[PDB]
Amino acid sequence: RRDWENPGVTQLNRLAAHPPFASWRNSEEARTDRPSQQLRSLNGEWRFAWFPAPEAVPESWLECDLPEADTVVVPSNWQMHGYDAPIYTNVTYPITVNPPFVPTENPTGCYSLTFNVDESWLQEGQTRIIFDGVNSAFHLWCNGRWVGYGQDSRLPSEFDLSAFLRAGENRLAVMVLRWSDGSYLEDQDMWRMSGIFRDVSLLHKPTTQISDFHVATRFNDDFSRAVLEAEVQMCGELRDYLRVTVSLWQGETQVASGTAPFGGEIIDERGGYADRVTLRLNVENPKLWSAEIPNLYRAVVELHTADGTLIEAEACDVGFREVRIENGLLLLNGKPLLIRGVNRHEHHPLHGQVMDEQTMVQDILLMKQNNFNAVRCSHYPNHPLWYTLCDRYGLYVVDEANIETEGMVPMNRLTDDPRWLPAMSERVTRMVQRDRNHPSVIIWSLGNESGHGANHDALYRWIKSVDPSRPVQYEGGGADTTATDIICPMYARVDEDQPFPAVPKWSIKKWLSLPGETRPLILCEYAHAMGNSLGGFAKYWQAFRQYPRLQGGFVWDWVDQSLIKYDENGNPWSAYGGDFGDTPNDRQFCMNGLVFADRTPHPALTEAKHQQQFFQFRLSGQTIEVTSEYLFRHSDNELLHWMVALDGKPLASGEVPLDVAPQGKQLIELPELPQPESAGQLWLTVRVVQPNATAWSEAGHISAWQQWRLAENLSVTLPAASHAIPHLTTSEMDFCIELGNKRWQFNRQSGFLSQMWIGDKKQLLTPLRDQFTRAPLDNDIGVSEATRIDPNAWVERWKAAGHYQAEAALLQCTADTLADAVLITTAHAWQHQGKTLFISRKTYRIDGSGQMAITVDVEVASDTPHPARIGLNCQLAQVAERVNWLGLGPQENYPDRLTAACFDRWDLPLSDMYTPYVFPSENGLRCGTRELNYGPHQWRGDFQFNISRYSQQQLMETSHRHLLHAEEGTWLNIDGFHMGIGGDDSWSPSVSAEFQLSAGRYHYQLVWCQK
Amino acid sequence: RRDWENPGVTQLNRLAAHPPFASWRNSEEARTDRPSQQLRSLNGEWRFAWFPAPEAVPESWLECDLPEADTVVVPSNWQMHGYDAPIYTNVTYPITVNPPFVPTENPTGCYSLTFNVDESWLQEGQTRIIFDGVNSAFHLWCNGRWVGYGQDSRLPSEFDLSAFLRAGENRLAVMVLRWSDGSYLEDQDMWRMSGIFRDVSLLHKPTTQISDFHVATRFNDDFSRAVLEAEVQMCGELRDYLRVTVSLWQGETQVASGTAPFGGEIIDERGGYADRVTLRLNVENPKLWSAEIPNLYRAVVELHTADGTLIEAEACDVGFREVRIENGLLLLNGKPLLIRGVNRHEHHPLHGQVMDEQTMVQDILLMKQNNFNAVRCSHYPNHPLWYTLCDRYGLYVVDEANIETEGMVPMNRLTDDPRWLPAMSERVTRMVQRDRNHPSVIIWSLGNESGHGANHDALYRWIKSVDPSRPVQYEGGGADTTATDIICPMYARVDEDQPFPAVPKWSIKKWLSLPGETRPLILCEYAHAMGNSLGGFAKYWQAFRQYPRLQGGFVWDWVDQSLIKYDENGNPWSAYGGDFGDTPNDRQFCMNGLVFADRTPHPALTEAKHQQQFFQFRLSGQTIEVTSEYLFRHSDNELLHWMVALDGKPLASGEVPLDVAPQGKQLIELPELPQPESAGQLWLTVRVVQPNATAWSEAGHISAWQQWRLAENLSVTLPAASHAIPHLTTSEMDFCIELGNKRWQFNRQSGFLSQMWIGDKKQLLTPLRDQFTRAPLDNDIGVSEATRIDPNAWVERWKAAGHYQAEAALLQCTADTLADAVLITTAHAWQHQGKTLFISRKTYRIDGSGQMAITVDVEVASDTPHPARIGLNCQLAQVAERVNWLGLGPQENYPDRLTAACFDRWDLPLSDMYTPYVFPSENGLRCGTRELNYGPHQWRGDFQFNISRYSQQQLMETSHRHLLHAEEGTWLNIDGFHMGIGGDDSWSPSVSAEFQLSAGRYHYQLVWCQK
Ligand SMILES: [Mg+2]
Ligand SMILES: [Mg+2]
Ligand SMILES: [Mg+2]
Ligand SMILES: [Mg+2]
Ligand code: NA
Ligand code: NA
Ligand code: NA
Ligand code: NA
Ligand code: NA
Ligand code: NA
Ligand code: NA
Ligand code: NA
Repeated sequence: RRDWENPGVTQLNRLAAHPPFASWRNSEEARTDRPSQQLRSLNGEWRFAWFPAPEAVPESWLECDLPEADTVVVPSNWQMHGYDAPIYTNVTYPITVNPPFVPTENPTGCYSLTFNVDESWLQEGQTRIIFDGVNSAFHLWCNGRWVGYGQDSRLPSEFDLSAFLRAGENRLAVMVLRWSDGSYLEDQDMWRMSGIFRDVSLLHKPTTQISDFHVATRFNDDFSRAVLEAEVQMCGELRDYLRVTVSLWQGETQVASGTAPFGGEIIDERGGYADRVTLRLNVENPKLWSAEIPNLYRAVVELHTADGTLIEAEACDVGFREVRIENGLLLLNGKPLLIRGVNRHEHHPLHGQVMDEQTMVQDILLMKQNNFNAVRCSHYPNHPLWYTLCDRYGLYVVDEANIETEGMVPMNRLTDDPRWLPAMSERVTRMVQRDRNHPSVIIWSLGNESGHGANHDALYRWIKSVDPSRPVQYEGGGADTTATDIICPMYARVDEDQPFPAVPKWSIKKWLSLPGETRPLILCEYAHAMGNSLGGFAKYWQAFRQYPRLQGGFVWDWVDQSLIKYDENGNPWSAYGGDFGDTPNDRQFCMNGLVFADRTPHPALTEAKHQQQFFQFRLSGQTIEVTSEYLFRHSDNELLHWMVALDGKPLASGEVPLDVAPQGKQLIELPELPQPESAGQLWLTVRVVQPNATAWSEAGHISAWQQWRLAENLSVTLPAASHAIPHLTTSEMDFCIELGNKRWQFNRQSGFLSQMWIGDKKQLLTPLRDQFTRAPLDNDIGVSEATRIDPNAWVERWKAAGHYQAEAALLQCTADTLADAVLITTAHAWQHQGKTLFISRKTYRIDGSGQMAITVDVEVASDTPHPARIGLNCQLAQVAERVNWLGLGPQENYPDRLTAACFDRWDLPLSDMYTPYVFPSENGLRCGTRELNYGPHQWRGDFQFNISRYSQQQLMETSHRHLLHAEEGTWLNIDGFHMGIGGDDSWSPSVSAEFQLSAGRYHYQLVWCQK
Repeated sequence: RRDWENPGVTQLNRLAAHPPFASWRNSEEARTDRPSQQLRSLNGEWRFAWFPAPEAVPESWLECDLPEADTVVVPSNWQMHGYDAPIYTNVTYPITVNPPFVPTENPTGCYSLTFNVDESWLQEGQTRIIFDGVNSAFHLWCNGRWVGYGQDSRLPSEFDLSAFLRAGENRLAVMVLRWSDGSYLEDQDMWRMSGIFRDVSLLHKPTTQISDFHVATRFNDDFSRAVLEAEVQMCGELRDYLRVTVSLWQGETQVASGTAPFGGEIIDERGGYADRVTLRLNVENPKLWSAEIPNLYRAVVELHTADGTLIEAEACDVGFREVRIENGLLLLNGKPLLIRGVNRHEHHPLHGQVMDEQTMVQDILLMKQNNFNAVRCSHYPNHPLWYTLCDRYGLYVVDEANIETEGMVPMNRLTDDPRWLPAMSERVTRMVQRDRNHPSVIIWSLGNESGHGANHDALYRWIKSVDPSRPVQYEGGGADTTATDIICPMYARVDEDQPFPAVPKWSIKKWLSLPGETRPLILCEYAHAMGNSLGGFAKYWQAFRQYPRLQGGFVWDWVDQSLIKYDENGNPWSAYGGDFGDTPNDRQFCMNGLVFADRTPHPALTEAKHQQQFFQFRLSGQTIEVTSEYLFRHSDNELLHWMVALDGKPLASGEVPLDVAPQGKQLIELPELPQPESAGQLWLTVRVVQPNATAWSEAGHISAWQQWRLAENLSVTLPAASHAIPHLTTSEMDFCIELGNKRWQFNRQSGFLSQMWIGDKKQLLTPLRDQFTRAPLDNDIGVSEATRIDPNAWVERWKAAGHYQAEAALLQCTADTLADAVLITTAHAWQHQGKTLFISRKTYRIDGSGQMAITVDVEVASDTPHPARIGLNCQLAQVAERVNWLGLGPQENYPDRLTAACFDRWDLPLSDMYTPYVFPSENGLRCGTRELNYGPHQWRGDFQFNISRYSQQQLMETSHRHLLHAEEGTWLNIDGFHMGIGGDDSWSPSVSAEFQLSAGRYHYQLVWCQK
């Protein structure tokens, strides 16, 4: 038969899809959502055996346990047990593209389970087994008898076992095929794994039972009244005495209830559905559901007899909310949304694709804490609990069909093919059928990167037709096809067009206004967060706020898909593509998240938090204007704290409770701000604090902040008559400067400050030298590969230009004595294959105070690519415990990614100054720094810096953070200017022009001194 | 695996659908559409054995012939060979409704063929088998090896036998299931048969080949320039040297040609289709296709190498025409269509569902000859040649998916069920893929009577997406759902609404203007031509012509679905529902056509012919205004013949050439018309004659006619005075009147004219009495049945009122004497259970001239159902050869069905005065009769009459025409008034009110005399 190589066969004997069931035989348990005795989990310990192909499976296995099998926990991915390697491939299918066939060599997992079944279950009713997720296809046998077959790794597959079970001990046999015709529709950019990775359970239902139920909530013009309409379908024998009661609960209070016998209205010439009924309940002043306030009711549906005897009850949470597109805007409860979203794959660094509640809750909490209000299920239906959580914690969800065929050529090879219409349609219809009652689901998605074919148009219409309550979106074929209600591109930039043929990515601002275009625009994917990224994130938010039809996006993406590996010592490390022997592979491309696989944040997450704030502020005078971006709630859990500080020193602060209506404003007058005695810049900072803990945050959570510079007083104060004069000692090879117990030495042939002593202690491990490059970020690299260079990537342009191989040539090195000081002058040219790339001119002034003033004037040839940076660097001899600076922080920040950072006095352990991206690179920079303190040293000026135990050299040479090792001393990189990091996408140059070091001539100055 | 009881499996190993291929290896042949050596017929003699269930078939059969098998012709329907009975059921499924299962006793036809295959076929390329039509499902084996499976009885199932054949003799084995899950989608109203009922063929294709091609023709604003676009797809090895050449020919002249290598434009991010290519050819001044003038070009598609070697050629007929709906109208080449359509099932009285080219041609010619320009493929895709003929002869076609699930409850039960989307999808997509290059197809239909389900919306969209060139219609769920571009009701009436719940049938005039409605309206079915029907046909035509958005309709239907049976003496007779022992069944409902199963016309065909005329005329004075309803051609094969006749006495005629541009007028002045010889009504008749023969008509064909009354000179002439005086003889029992050779005998107890003599010859077999009833037509009976009376049917109403059992009561009978005559006066009451239904009052005046003048005044109780007729009747003793009359004719005509008839003197064999409707009823009436002659008799007046060898009693007691027996003498029915026959539908009263005998009081006068 070979069912797994035939798209016309997606399953056999599989029962129809439906909303979550539990078959309660008690209404109150249904109501309270408590555990049902009729729903049993079969998770736990199973028997497993791996085969290289299904043909290698012994027939004996059907009847009894193979001795060689092992005992593993289910759910699980077999790759996570070490049976075979998971594979990380992004676009390229992991198998030869020759649809619908698969390799003969097809890893087959043989699972089995011995278990008991009570006769009461068998004596009456129906017993079905449910597989929440099986990757990628499987055959099912029960007690040596074949039951059925199923495809679609992301939706449950259920089979009736009533006639196969016996009272007592029973044996289940499951054969899971790693590859199948289903794989052709599962080309998502993630680890390719396999097995029974989601829940397995048994459900007992009565013969006469509820087989499906739909809940709808329609509203009046101002949402002050609603009608809850509940359509109920049954299976089993119909009887006049049967009844259906649907009741609606607001907590313990019974809001409404209606009852009726089966038998719907006349549908057509042949009549109506005798086996369905629709109950309609009026609700006055419903408490509306939103991500701001996730008000929910409980709908209980009871199938019972006229005498009042319950047969069974099913139920669901209900959120009263209306989703609609009108006049080009996506409205929720009549208000236009602003999606602060994120795409989130189901990934566990240890369990692979197996999802648990803990994990899910932790994700949600972090999301909420970080001002995210929506998530897109990239790119398949999620584990069922996920929707229950979003419902309850409150997140807007885009539910997406498990359809991705990006590896086809062209992209819509399958989707435009009618022979693939059925398989595809099952991926769409079964999703809708299972998830349609969830209020957190506000938009349906037809899948991802599958081109645009006629199958998508058909499915788009099917959906609109069965569930008019939610818009339908799809990005394939150019982001604005006839199969999408929303213009939902991936990586379209804010102002910059990327006119690819056939599927150009217009600037989002321009897209909205193309001739005849009227739909809302919400990026299904944007701001690719791979490595040190999210450069230019603010640019998106400023546009979203400015343009009404620009309604947000889903950042790509939530968490890094790194897996855990263990070294010889049994120490764990983060592995990516290729690390399991998987090949071909896509290396680090599986790590694009805002958090690390273990949920620790990347620094970009804080930039996201800030841009996504729900309160905007404006300062005028002593007047702060706060404006609420909430659409439904009042700021009833917020207070504004403010503080004024002069150069980090706090002068005043206070607090005012916030009282702002959704969309409203509040003016706050600050109190008389006494002057201040000392030159310096006064800075005002405000933060919004939630005095109370919520279901997703603790008392004291800071939900937003802002800063402004206030008065500044320039120091006009002339220093003081230096106690002594520095002495210059000139030799053939060095200019030596002595002052107190301090010495500086300048090598006359190199032209660099080669050594500095404090007492008889050398302070440097390497001379202080100009530096123009950085260990390349993911964004600098893009797709470039040693074996296949992308000459357009930044990294490649810099290498070729000789930037990383350039050699300093001394053009001049003089020393002069001034009245109270010693002055050294240097000039150096950096050349490559006869071309002058850069010229650096410096002055060093050492005065009687022992401060060393460095002035740097740099020239950059116009025709060379813009450099990654323009600074100096050195390896200090010293290693100190803390880093203290007065600048932007506390976390890592870059030119195009520094809005969330605040100007203050920060102090941290040196380790917090290094960001452990899995794929090492330039990291840990802090910009806008006026003062830096490390050990006895102090540097002052206006610069950006990074300090760590790793040289740029080591970083650029190391592929996994676990292989890095602390060098001797501390590497200090101090930049007059640094290039932005970009992140619009990570496969093409994405650093905005205003962030490129293209001025041609650069000036910076710094004072090094001892503290 | 029981594939036939799973809608999830509709085929196994079947090849993709595609336009007709022939794989010519010679271009000139492809060009002239000559036979191809690569396309061979397997039709002819096969081996066949019948089994009661698939489980009864022996395995031996796979390997060798069953000795018991018979040798039969293929294609055929096995029921047609007497192996089992064909079943005639209309809506109710012939099997228990329990999807997707079917009965265990499932008639199985085991067919086989041993045939030869030449090595040349096998040395290279691909050899596939093609089954054009297998009802309902089948498994296929070749040389004992299983090949695949197929469903959908109306489309070709193709399999690659390449790996299964050997040079020389080969053996196929086909197991055909009568019932399958596919049967659930095949509930059309027609006989339920089975077998390999369409051609079987074998096609050889090279390995590198043309796998599909779509032809599109697009035009400039005025249709003076077109672009022919041909998208070509290949399978097999791509090489740079491959090319596609597409050439377009008009007859023997090459219009254009173009070549390119494969490689289509970039479609998306992954690129384009390397295996496709689109050639675009400019056509200046194309000759446009239409049903008025079916100009065709030939497109030839060559696959070959750049060095010029041909690999293979395919081709098709191309008709340049655009179909579009705009501003509410369906336009063809920019002009609004007026559809003169008919529904046509594939039926042969002998061959059952096997269609041959002779039969098809015959159908087409008759249709064309009767002013039809369009056909609907009710309700499934037709035999391929049908389209080719429609292309070439010129008829607009509606191609419809083989989806009808009427017997479900409610009707959309399967169509709204996503589990059935797949099965449905293949029925729609495979049709389009096969029929999309035929110009004759102007509209696609999603099927028939399957309610309205979400599957419909999806498919509707799919088609819109894949072939934008033609509108999509579908009547289900109410005729105006979102799954149709055209309001296409079935049996909606002209002025009368039928406001059924959920799916009302509004008057079509009212339908167009419902709030918000703007679509065009074309009835998918109207004017149910069952038996003596088509009453009110002209009312649709008047509406069609007056209202622009009323674009016509498809009459139901073309031919009766009667089957031939043989009597004990081998004499053939027309059978219908229940005649094969089939039960349950729908009796005569399978006979609704304009023509008998043998193609002989029923009388209503002429009605349709006249109403559907392409020329409209008006008369003013001596001036005839001819208007053309052609949209495209000038009247270039037309001349007008006119004639003026006085009381059928010709006075003058002439002929004028017609020269009318489409939609234009022509004014023709008739010549001075001399004054006429005497009293009477002059009548003008004009006729459009085509002097030259056409592909579909003979020289001399009359395509249109019309009449007008001209001057009438009333007779003021007082006749010469009887040179005699009738003698009366009063007896207790009788009043006798004598005059020469004649004698009249009037029964004094009955009050009726009981006998008449001429010489010694008695004139009557039964007395002359009033008649108020008719042998009920199909429309009078509707769905009423003995076992399930339908009290609203006119027949029931009459029966229930006692109309058929009413007995005459003599109220009065007197003989009076005048100077010149004898006057007999009578009066009778017809009653039923004390109710006086009708009162008849008359006078008979016999005078010196031998004429018997009869005067009748009838009263009808206001509260009794309106009687079928009001007249007299008698069985004449004579049986004469001819029937001559001055009235409407010559064909049978009724009040609501007489517009096509013409007033003139007619003379037919008495046998032509009987209409052999298979289900016997009142028939043969001729209206507006002023004089009737038969045998020695003459009757004059103004009436309607019928004359035959069958009494009404007999017609009304006989079920099949073949059982009628001529009675002694000749039955005469002379009516003053007669009820219309109706026909809007045949299951509810459909006689319009102006055609009901509701006046309460009626008067009529007849003169009887000797010819
Ligand atoms: Mg399959
Ligand atoms: Mg992808
Ligand atoms: Mg099937
Ligand atoms: Mg029907
Ligand atoms: Na916006
Ligand atoms: Na990725
Ligand atoms: Na507050
Ligand atoms: Na690195
Ligand atoms: Na019209
Ligand atoms: Na019928
Ligand atoms: Na003419
Ligand atoms: Na009859």
